[PDB]
Amino acid sequence: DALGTGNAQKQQDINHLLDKIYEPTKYPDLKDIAENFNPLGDTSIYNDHGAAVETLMKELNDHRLLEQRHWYSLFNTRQRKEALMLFAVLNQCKEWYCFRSNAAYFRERMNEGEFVYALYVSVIHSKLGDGIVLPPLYQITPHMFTNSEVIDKAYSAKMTQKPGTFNVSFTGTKKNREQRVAYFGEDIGMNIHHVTWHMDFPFWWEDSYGYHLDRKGELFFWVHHQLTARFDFERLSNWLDPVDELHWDRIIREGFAPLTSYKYGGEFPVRPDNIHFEDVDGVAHVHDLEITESRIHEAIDHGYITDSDGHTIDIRQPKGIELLGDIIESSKYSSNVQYYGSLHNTAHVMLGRQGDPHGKFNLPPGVMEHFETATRDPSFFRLHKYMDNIFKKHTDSFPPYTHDNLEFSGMVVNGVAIDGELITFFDEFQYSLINAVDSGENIEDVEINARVHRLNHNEFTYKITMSNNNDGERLATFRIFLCPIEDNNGITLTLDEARWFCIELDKFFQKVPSGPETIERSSKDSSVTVPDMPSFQSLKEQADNAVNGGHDLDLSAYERSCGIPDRMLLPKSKPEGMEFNLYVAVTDGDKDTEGHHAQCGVHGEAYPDNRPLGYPLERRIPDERVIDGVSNIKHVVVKIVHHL
Amino acid sequence: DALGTGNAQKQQDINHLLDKIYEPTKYPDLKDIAENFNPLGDTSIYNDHGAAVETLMKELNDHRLLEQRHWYSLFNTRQRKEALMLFAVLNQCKEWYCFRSNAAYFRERMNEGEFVYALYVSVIHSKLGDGIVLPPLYQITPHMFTNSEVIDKAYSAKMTQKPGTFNVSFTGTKKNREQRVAYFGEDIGMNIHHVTWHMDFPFWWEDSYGYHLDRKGELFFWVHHQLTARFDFERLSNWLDPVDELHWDRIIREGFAPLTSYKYGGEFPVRPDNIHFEDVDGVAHVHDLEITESRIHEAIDHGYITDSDGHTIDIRQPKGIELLGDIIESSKYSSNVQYYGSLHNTAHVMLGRQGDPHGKFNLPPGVMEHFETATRDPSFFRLHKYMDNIFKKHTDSFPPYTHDNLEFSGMVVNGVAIDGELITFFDEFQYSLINAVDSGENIEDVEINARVHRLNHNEFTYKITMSNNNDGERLATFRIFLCPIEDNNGITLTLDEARWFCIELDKFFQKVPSGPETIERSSKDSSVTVPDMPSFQSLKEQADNAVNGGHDLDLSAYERSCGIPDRMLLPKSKPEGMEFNLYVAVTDGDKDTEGHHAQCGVHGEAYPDNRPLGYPLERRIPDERVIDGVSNIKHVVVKIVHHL
Ligand SMILES: *[C@H]1O[C@H](CO)[C@@H](O[C@@H]2O[C@H](CO)[C@@H](O)[C@H](O)[C@H]2NC(C)=O)[C@H](O)[C@H]1NC(C)=O
Ligand SMILES: *[C@H]1O[C@H](CO)[C@@H](O[C@@H]2O[C@H](CO)[C@@H](O)[C@H](O)[C@H]2NC(C)=O)[C@H](O)[C@H]1NC(C)=O
Ligand SMILES: [Cu+2]
Ligand SMILES: [Cu+2]
Repeated sequence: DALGTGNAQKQQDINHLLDKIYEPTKYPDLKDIAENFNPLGDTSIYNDHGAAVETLMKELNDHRLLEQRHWYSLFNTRQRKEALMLFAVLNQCKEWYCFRSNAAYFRERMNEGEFVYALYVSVIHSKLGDGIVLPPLYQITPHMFTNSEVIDKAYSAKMTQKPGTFNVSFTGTKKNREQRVAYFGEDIGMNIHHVTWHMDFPFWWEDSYGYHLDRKGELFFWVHHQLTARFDFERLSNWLDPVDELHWDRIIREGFAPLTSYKYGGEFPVRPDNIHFEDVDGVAHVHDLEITESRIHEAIDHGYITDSDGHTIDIRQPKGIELLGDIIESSKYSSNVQYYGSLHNTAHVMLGRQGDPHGKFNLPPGVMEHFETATRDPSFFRLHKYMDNIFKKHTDSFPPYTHDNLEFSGMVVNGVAIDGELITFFDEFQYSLINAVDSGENIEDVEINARVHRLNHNEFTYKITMSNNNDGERLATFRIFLCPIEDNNGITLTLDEARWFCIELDKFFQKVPSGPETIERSSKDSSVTVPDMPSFQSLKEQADNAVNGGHDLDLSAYERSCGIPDRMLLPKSKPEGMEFNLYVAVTDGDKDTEGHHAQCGVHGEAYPDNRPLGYPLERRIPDERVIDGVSNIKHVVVKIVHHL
Repeated sequence: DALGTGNAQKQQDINHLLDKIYEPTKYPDLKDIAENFNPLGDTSIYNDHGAAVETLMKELNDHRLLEQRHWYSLFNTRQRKEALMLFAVLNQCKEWYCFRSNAAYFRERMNEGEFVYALYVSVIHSKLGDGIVLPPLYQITPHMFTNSEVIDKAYSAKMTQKPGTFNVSFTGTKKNREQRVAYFGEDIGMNIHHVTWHMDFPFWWEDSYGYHLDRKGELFFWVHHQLTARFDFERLSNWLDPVDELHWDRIIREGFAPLTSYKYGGEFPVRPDNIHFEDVDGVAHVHDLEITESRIHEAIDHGYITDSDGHTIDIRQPKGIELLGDIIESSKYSSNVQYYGSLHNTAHVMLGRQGDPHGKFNLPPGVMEHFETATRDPSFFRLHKYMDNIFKKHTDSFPPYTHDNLEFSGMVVNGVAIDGELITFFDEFQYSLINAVDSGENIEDVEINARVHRLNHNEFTYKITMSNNNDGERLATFRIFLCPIEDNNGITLTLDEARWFCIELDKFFQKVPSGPETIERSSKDSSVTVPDMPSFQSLKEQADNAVNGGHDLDLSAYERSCGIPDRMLLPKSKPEGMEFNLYVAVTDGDKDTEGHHAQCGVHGEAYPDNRPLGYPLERRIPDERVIDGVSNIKHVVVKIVHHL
C-alpha cells in the first residue's frame, strides 16, 4: 500500500504473496507483518466487527486448521471450509491495509492450497480487488499443470544449478490410445479456464458474501455442455467416435495413468481399465448416486422439483433449467439438498478414489478431485456426457419453436463469408518451473523453464452480408454456432442429430442500419475467447515498474477472463479438411437485452442476453423445414484445415 | 592397480567405479581410461582372444545396447543379455589391468543397471575378485531400497544444500492392513540377501562361465521355502493367518501401492485389489502358466521329467528335487525348457505388468520384476506359497523315515537349553542417500542420510548337553529348527502340520567327545546368518587408508555372505510371548560330510552336508511316535518375547 491503493501496489502486493509459495516469504515487509500483525486488534477494518477473523483465529489457535506443506483438494469438506474461512476475512476488509495484513499473517501459517485458493477467489470476488491481474496458476503452482517428468527435470536443474527449458510430452502411449485427443484436455489454457470458471461462480457461494451470481445454474448447464461438445468435436477430427455416457452399473471401460505428481503428496493414483466402481468410504456409496440420479430424473420427468416441505416448485418454464442446475451440480441455490443431494460434485470425489476406496494405501486424492486437473482423466468427459443428457432430458421436453417463433421480421441474412482461412496448427509455449523447485537461501535462482505444445488457428474474418428491410435501425443479437455435418460413420446427421453437438464461436450485439449493411468481424473479437495471459514474471516486471514511477497498470485485459483460449476457438480437424456447417442466426437485440463486465458477471452483474442458452439450437428441431424459413437464420458450409 | 593386485587397490578401484553412478566419473584415471582404452587391441589379456569383448563392441558399435539413464529390470530378455555381455568380458580378464580398463571403458557408455548388475556378478564369480567386499546396494542405488518420500526429501536437501537425515516410514495405512508384517519385507537386509542369493546362484548361469554351482536346484527349492516360512511366522506374531497360495484362476485378492520410485523411470505402478489377472502382452498368456503348471505337476506326479527326446529322466530319488528346481525356476540346468518353460520367472514378470498388460500407459516394470524389490509387494509371498507346495508335492511322496532311519546310535541329546533370553525389539539404522541426488560440478556435496527402523533380537546361547555312548569321538551334524506350536486359531498342530513351517536357525559340524559333553553355541556364530555390512563410505575410508600405507584390508568377513540378517535370526513374536518348539536333531557327521566357503559355494565349491535339505523335517511324519524315539533328536519348548 500507499496506506491504500495504487494497483501497481495492490498488484505488487499480490505478486509478492504468491511468489515462492512452498516456502516462508522472502519479502521482509510481508514478514514483519507476518509477525507483528494481530487480526484481532482493531475490529474496525472489518465490516464484520471481525467475526470472520475471530473465527479463523479460533481455529488457528486450537490449531485445528490443515497443516502446511501437505496436499489439498477443494473437494475436502474440511479443507474447503478452512480455505473458505480465509476468503471471509480478506472479504470483509475495508481496505488494502486489512488485506495485505491478513494475506501475510495467514499466508505464513495456513496451508498453501487453502492459501492459494483463498487468495484467488478473494481477489476475484471482493470489492477490493479491482486493479489486479492474477499470475497464471500454471506458473505459481506448476505441479498441477506440468508433467511428472518435466518436474523431475526441473528438480535436477535446481540440484545442480544449471538451467534450462524442458519439452513436455503428452500422456499415454500415443499411438496406442485416445491420448490422441490429449492436446485438448491437457492444455494449460483449458485447464486454466476450467478452474477459473468455477472460482468465478463457485458451487459454495451464499448470497451473504455480497451479491448473487446471476444464472449460475444455466451457467453451469452450459459451460459443461460446451466442454462436452468441444471435446466431442476433437474426437471427430481424430477418427474417434463421440463419447460414451458413464453409468453406475457398468465397468469404467476407459482408464488412464496421469503421470502427474503433487508438490507435497506423492504421485496421482492411476486407474486400471475395465474396472468396477467401488463404494468409496467416506464419500458415498455407489448406489447413493444411482438413487440421487433418480430423484433427479423424476424432477425432470414430473414437471416439478419438490423442496423440503413438500412444496412442488415448478420447472416447466424458463427459470427451469437453472433450478435444475442448482440441484444437479449441487450448489447452495438447491431447493432441497437433503433429497437431491449432489450428483456432480460427489461424482468427482467418487471417481477419484477409485484408486483406493477403503483407503488401504493412503494414495492422495486423484486427478478428478481437482479443477486444474480433471480434464486430464478420460472419464472426465464420460462423467459430463452423463450430466450432459440429464439436462438434455429437460431441455428437450419443450415443444419445438414455431416459425413465428424465430423470425425477427425485417432483418435477413443475405450471405455469410469467411474472410481468410480456417487453419489450425501446433504452436509452442513456455511457462516457468520456478515456483516448483525449492531454493532456500543464499543459494541463488537458476531459471528453469517448461515448453509445451499447444493448438492454434489463424485469425480470420466474418463477412456477414445483410439487409434490414425494416424502416430503420434495429438492435441485433449476432449468434454464431459451428455444428458438424457427417458421423465418423460417414452418416450425415440432422440438426437434431446435430443441433446438440454444436459449439458456440461468438455472440455479440450490433446495430443494424436501415439497409443492406455487410458486417465483418474477427477471430480476435470473439466473445467466448480469452488471450493467453501475461507471464508471472512479466506481471512482476510491470508491477514493479509503476511503483518506482508513479502510476497505472492498465492491462485491464485480464481482470476476469471467463472464456476459453483463443487458440481453442475452432476445432483441430483433419489435414485433408472437413467441412463444418456455420450457423449465424440473428435474433432481436431489443428483446434480448430487454433489460441490461456482463460477460463474466463475476460480481453480481446480470447476464445481458435473456434468450435461454444455446438459442435457438437448444430445442428439439424435428423438421428442419423450419429453421430454414425464418429470414434471420442462414447456414453456410465452411472447411477447416490442419497444418502439419 | 600396482600393475596388478593389492586388494586395498582392487577394492579401491571398485569403490571408485560404483561412486556417483548416475553421472560420468569424477576420478580422472577412470576417465583417461575411459577415453583412451580399446578393448580390442591386445586380445591377450582376454582368455577368449576376446570374443567376448569383440561382441560387446559390436553392439556398442551398431549402438544397439540399452541407453544410459533409463531403467532396467533383469527380467528383460534383452537388457539381461546386454548386462550379461559385460559379465563375459570382465570374466575373461587375466588380470586387474583388463578389469579396471573395461569396467571404466564400459561404465562410461553402457547403461547403469546393466553396469551395476554386471560389475557385481562379475566381482562375485570371476577368479579375479577375491579380496573385495561390495558396497551395499542400498547405498549405491538408493532408489531401489528407500521410499519415495525420503527420496524426495533427499532431493530437496540437495536443491538447497542443507543436509540431514530423514526417518523413513513403512508402507500402507498401517492400522488398516497387513502392512503390519511390513518390517519383514521391507528391510534393507532381506532385500539385500534376496538379491545376493540370486547373484550367487543365478538362473542364467551356464557352466561355460567356469565351474558349476552345485545344487542350485535344491538351493532354489530351499531358499524360498525359507523366506516363505520365515514370512509365515511373522504373520503369526501379528494375529495374521498363514498366507493364501496364489492361483491363476482367482482374483489376486490382496493388492498394494508401493510408494517407491525408480531413479530414471517414474513411480512403481500400483495394483488395485480384488483384480483379475490379465494376459500380459509380450510376456505370456495367463493360460500359458496354467499349462506350464500342469506339465510341472505331471512330472511330480509321474515319477519322471521327460526331456526333448522323450527320454524319461527319473526323479523319484535324491537328485530328485534339484532336477525339479531346474525345471521350475527355470534355470539353464532345465532338461526340457521348451516344454516345462519357466513358471517362476515368468510368474515374476507376469505379476508385474498387472499394472499395464497391453501397455497402454507405458508404466515401468514393477516391484516384483526385480530382486531388490519384490519382497515388498504382498503377492510376492502368495506367489512363493504356490511355488512352495509344487515342491512339497514331490517332497512328500517319499515314504516316511524309519526309526532305524534317523538314529545315530551312540549319541544322545540329554538336554537343551537357552542361555539368555529370547528378546526381540526394534533398533535403528542409517544408510546414505547420496548416490541418489545428482551433484554435478563445482557444486559441493552435502551429506544426506536415511534412517530406518529395523528388527532385532539379543545374543543368546545354546547349551546342548549330551552324551556320546559310543566308544569314542564321533563327528556330528548339529541341526537346529524352531517350528511353531499352535494355530492362530489356537489349534495346536502336529509336526506334520508343523514340520513344514519351521525355519532353520543353525546347522554346524562339531566333534563329540567320548562322554557327556555340554556344547554351548551362539546367536552370533549361526550358519544362516550374516552381519549388517560395512558402510559404503567406511569401505572407502578403509580402502584408501591401505593404499597410502602399504597393505591389507582383511575384513574377510564379507566376501560372499549368503545368509539373512542376524537381526532376523528369530521371529518377532508377541509382547506377551509365544512358546515356539526348538528341535535339535543331531545326525552323523561322517556320513553327512561323507565327502567334503562351502556355505556360499559361490565359486564351484561342493555344498558339504549331503543330507537333503530340511533334514530330517522334509518328510511326511505321520506318527510323531517316531521322531520321538531316536536318541539323537530332542525337542524343548522356548519362549520369545517382544520388547516394545
Ligand atoms: C523439444 O522440441 C523443441 C522444439 O521447440 C526442440 O528445440 C529445438 O532444438 C533443436 C536441436 O535439434 C533445434 O534445431 C530447434 O531450432 C529447436 N527449437 C527451439 C524451434 O529450441 C528440442 O530439440 C526438443 N528436445 C529437446 C530432445 O529440447
Ligand atoms: C524420526 O524418529 C527419530 C528416532 O530416531 C527421531 O529422532 C529423534 O529426535 C527427537 C526430537 O523429538 C529426540 O528427542 C530423539 O533424541 C531423536 N533421536 C535420534 C533416539 O535423532 C525423530 O524425531 C523422528 N522425526 C524426525 C518428525 O527426525
Ligand atoms: Cu527369489
Ligand atoms: Cu522368486
